[PDB]
Amino acid sequence: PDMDTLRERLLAGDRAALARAITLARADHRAAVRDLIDAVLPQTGRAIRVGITGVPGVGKSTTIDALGSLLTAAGHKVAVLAVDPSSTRRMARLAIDRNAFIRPSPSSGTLGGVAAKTRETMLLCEAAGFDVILVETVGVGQSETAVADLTDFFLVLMLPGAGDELQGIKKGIFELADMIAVNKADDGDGERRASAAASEYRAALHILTPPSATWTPPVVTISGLHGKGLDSLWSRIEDHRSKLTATGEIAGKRREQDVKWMWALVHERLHQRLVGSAEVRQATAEAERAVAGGEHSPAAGADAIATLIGL
Amino acid sequence: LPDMDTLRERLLAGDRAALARAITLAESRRADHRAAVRDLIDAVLPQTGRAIRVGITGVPGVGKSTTIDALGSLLTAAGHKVAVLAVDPSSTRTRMARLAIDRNAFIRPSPSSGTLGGVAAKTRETMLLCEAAGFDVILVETVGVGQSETAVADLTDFFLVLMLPGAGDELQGIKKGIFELADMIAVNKADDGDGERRASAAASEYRAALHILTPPSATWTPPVVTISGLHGKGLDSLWSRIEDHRSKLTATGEIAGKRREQDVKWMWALVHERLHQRLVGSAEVRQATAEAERAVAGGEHSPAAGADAIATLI
Ligand SMILES: Nc1nc2c(ncn2[C@@H]2O[C@H](COP(=O)(O)OP(=O)(O)O)[C@@H](O)[C@H]2O)c(=O)[nH]1
Ligand SMILES: Nc1nc2c(ncn2[C@@H]2O[C@H](COP(=O)(O)OP(=O)(O)O)[C@@H](O)[C@H]2O)c(=O)[nH]1
Repeated sequence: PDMDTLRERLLAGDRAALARAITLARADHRAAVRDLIDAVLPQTGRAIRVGITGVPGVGKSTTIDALGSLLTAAGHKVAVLAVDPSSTRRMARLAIDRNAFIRPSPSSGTLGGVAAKTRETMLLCEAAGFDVILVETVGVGQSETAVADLTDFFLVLMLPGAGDELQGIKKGIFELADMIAVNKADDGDGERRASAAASEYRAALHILTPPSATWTPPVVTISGLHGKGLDSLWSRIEDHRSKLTATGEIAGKRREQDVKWMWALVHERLHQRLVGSAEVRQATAEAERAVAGGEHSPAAGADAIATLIGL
Repeated sequence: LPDMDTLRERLLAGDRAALARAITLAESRRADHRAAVRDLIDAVLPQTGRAIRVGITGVPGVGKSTTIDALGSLLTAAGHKVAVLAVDPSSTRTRMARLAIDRNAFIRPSPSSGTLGGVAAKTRETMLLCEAAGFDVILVETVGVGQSETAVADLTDFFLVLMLPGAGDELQGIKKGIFELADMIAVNKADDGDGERRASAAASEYRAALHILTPPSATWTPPVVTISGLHGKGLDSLWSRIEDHRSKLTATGEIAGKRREQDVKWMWALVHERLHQRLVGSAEVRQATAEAERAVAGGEHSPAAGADAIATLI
C-alpha cells in the first residue's frame, strides 16, 4: 500500500516509487501492481524499445554500457532490462549513471514468468519517464523470440566472422534482426576483419525477405570497447522509429504484441495452477511423462489433464 | 458406434476403409464417438511411428499440389503407402488428381478445430492412425494462407520448403520464420531449358547465403536442390536426401528426441483448445472474450487486465 500515492509519485518521475512498484511485481502484491499499470497505461509507450542479443563473449554488456552512456549524455533516460533464462535458477559505467536505470533479469520459476515481469517493468519505466528501453537477452530456447516480441527493434550483435566461423547461435536470429552489428571492429585489422564479415552478412541477408517494405535490415560494424560506429548505429534505430511511426507500423506491431502477451498470460495462469497445486502437480507430471515416454497418445494425456482442471 | 475391436483389427491389418472410418468417427459431432477413436489410438500406439514424416510448405502457386502428386506417385510405385494430410488455419473458421485415384495413397483435408493448435493436434492423432494402418510415408502440407508453417514443422521429422525459380532481381526470397525451419529448399519449375537455368541460378544464390548464415557441425546441413514437379525431374534425388536425413538423425537419436518434444507440445495444445472451447461456447462468452481482446488490441487495457477478464470467464 497505498497504491494511489505510489502512482502519482511514479508519474512524477520518482525513482524510489518506480523501485517500490517494481519490487511489488506474494499473489496480492503481484495483483496490486497490475491495477497500477492499467491505471497509467496512457502514459506508457513514449519510448524506443530495443532488444539486443548475441553469443556470449560478443560484447553485449560492453556495447550496451557504451551506447547507454552516449544516450544518457545526450539527455535520454535509459532503462536497461534483461530476460535471462539463468534467472529461473556489470555494465560498470551505466550503474553510476543516475539517468540510467539498470535492473537485472527478474527471478521467476519459468521463462514466461521472467518475460512477464520484464514487460511489467518496462511499462512502469515508461510511465516513470524513461524514453529508451534496452532489453538484453541470450540465445536460450525461446528467449530471443520473447524479447523480439517485447520490443520495437531487435538488434543482433555478431562476432567478426560468418559461415564456418559461426558458433553458438540459433539460425532464426538472422530473421528476427532489424539490424546486425558486427562488433570488435578495432582500429587496424579488426576493422578489416569485421568489415569482411559484414559484407558476407549483407550479401546473405538479401535472400531473407524483410517483413516490412518500409525497412531493410542494415549490417553495420562497431567497436563497443573503443566506441566506434555507435552514433551511426543509434541513428539507424532512430531512422527506423521515424519511418515506421509515419506508416503506423510501430503501433501496429505493439498491438499484435499486446494480444500475444494477453493469451500467453492466460496459458501461464493455467499452467502454474496445475504445477503449483500440491493436489494435481504429480498427476500433471505423470501425464506429461506418459506422453513423452510414448506410453499414451498426446490426446490421452490431454484427457487426464482435463479432469485435473475439472478440480 | 461399430464394434471397435473389429475396427482395430481391420485398421492394423492395413484396411483403408477402417482408417477412413476411424477418421470419420474422429470428425463426428458426438463427443462419445470422438472418445472411442481416442481409445483406439491409445490401443494401437505401439504400432505407430515406423514412417518417415515430411512437412511441405511453399507459397500458393509454387507447385506444391503438383509436386506432392508426383512424389507420392513415385513412392507408391516403389512399394510405399503414402498419406497426405493438410493443415489449414481456415479449418478453424467458422487437387492432386493422380494420387486421388491411387489405392495406396490416403488424402485428407485439414480437420476442424477452434485453434490452429487444435487443428495440428488432431493432425498428429490422424498421423498415428495412418501409421498404425501401415502408411510408411506421411506428407503433411500447409494449405491456404496462414502461418501454419511452424505447426507443420512441429508435426514432422523433416521440413521441405518449395521455392519459385526467380533469380537476381526476380529472386523470391525466404519469408520471415521459414529459414530456421527449413531442412531442405527445393526450387521448383526447373523445366527443361530456360526454367532449369533460372532454378539453378536461384538455387546457387540460396545455397551461398545459407552457407554464410548456417553455423557448421550440425548433424544435417540443409541442401538446396532444383526439381520439376510437373515434368518429374529431381524427385528421386530429393527423396534420397530425405532418407539420408532419416538415417543420420536416427543414428544420433535426434528424430526420437524431436518426436518426444512434439508429442508433449501437442498434448498441451489439446488442453488449450479445450479451454478455448469454453470461451467461445455461447454467444455471451464469445462476445466477452472478443471485448477483452479488443480492449488490449486498442490500448485501453493492459495485456494482464485482458488476461484477468478471460481467466474469470472460465
Ligand atoms: N577487442 C574488442 N573486445 C571487446 C569489444 N567489445 C567487448 N569486448 C571484449 O569481449 C569480452 C566480452 O565482453 P562482454 O561485454 O562481457 O560480452 P557479453 O558476454 O556479450 O556481454 C570482454 O573481454 C570485452 O572487453 C570490442 O569492441 N573490441
Ligand atoms: N512450368 C511448371 N509449372 C508447374 C510446375 N509445378 C506446378 N506447376 C504449375 O504451377 C501452377 C500451380 O501449381 P499447384 O500444384 O496447383 O501449386 P500450389 O498452389 O503450390 O499447390 C499450376 O498451373 C501448375 O501446373 C513445374 O514444375 N513447372
